[PDB]
Amino acid sequence: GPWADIMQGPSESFVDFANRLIKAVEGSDLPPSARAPVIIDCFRQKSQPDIQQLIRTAPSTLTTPGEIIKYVLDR
Amino acid sequence: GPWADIMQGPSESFVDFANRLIKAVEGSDLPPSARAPVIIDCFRQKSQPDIQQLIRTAPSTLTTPGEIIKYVLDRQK
Repeated sequence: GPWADIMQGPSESFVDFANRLIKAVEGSDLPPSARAPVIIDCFRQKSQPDIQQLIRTAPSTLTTPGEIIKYVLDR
Repeated sequence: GPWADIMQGPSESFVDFANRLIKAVEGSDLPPSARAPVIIDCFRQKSQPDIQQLIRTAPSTLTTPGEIIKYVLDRQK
């Protein structure tokens, strides 16, 4: 898919990474109901390694992208 | 998408529900890499309400449908 080579660059902020990813996911042919899960999955597997680890520790109640973004920024 | 009306019936096992969901998701035109995220999101949204609660407390390291299925079976056991 068109968001698939998107990964957080070594000097890229999590915000800027997130924006690129959300734009590419939303601009794709995915059904809308698939966007947020695809987005969160990409946060988990495509982020900088310390962010991937940060994300691993996050309550699984957090199921919107906004909440994961807020969770990462608060640390 | 074609999996969007699939919900766990009041006398349907979680395994049987999961199996219909997985089949609908696999035969769709979702990118393969979107299947696991979508299936798990459907488990969260469309399962029987006690299964949903069970899943609410599952570790977020359990990211394959298969692991969630095992976790639900292990927790009812």
